[PDB]
Amino acid sequence: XXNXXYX
Amino acid sequence: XXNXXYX
Amino acid sequence: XXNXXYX
Amino acid sequence: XXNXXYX
Ligand SMILES: *[C@@H]1O[C@H](CO)[C@@H](O)[C@H](O)[C@H]1O[C@@H]1O[C@@H](C)[C@H](O)[C@@H](O)[C@H]1O
Ligand SMILES: *[C@@H]1O[C@H](CO)[C@@H](O)[C@H](O)[C@H]1O[C@@H]1O[C@@H](C)[C@H](O)[C@@H](O)[C@H]1O
Ligand SMILES: *[C@@H]1O[C@H](CO)[C@@H](O)[C@H](O)[C@H]1O[C@@H]1O[C@@H](C)[C@H](O)[C@@H](O)[C@H]1O
Ligand SMILES: *[C@@H]1O[C@H](CO)[C@@H](O)[C@H](O)[C@H]1O[C@@H]1O[C@@H](C)[C@H](O)[C@@H](O)[C@H]1O
Ligand SMILES: *[C@H]1C[C@](C)(N)[C@@H](O)[C@H](C)O1
Ligand SMILES: *[C@H]1C[C@](C)(N)[C@@H](O)[C@H](C)O1
Ligand SMILES: *[C@H]1C[C@](C)(N)[C@@H](O)[C@H](C)O1
Ligand SMILES: *[C@H]1C[C@](C)(N)[C@@H](O)[C@H](C)O1
Ligand SMILES: [Cl-]
Ligand SMILES: [Cl-]
Ligand SMILES: [Cl-]
Ligand SMILES: [Cl-]
Repeated sequence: XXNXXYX
Repeated sequence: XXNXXYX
Repeated sequence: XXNXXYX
Repeated sequence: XXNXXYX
């Protein structure tokens, strides 16, 4: 919720 | 991106 | 109780 | 989300 990714 | 929060 | 998650 | 509180 505010960071990015992608996982 | 797939976890939650809130920050 | 006021934060989020998910655990 | 699974803990309690109260905050
Ligand atoms: C996750 O939180 C953001 C930021 O507030 C919100 O815009 C999204 O709609 C929210 O996603 C929902 O809630 C999560 C907990 C559910 O897993 C997701 O499927 C979506 O309903
Ligand atoms: C972030 O990534 C998700 C895919 O997991 C995608 O659904 C969103 O549209 C994407 O957010 C955009 O790109 C990020 C980099 C920007 O900060 C956000 O404002 C939105 O434009
Ligand atoms: C969690 O909170 C976000 C941001 O406020 C909201 O967009 C989501 O819908 C909310 O998730 C719901 O409520 C929580 C309590 C549940 O664990 C989740 O699965 C979803 O129903
Ligand atoms: C909080 O959790 C305890 C232990 O399970 C339960 O006995 C209480 O009913 C529960 O409180 C409710 O749910 C929480 C989320 C609300 O903040 C509280 O006001 C009460 O409705
Ligand atoms: C973001 C980019 C990635 C790491 N290559 C991909 O595997 C993931 C699903 O999305
Ligand atoms: C999620 C709930 C929170 C941690 N209490 C709030 O400060 C944040 C902006 O959103
Ligand atoms: C919230 C999202 C998560 C961390 N990917 C999931 O494992 C948990 C049960 O809910
Ligand atoms: C839960 C109980 C508490 C710590 N006394 C209160 O201050 C909070 C608002 O709710
Ligand atoms: Cl994120
Ligand atoms: Cl996330
Ligand atoms: Cl919480
Ligand atoms: Cl909780």
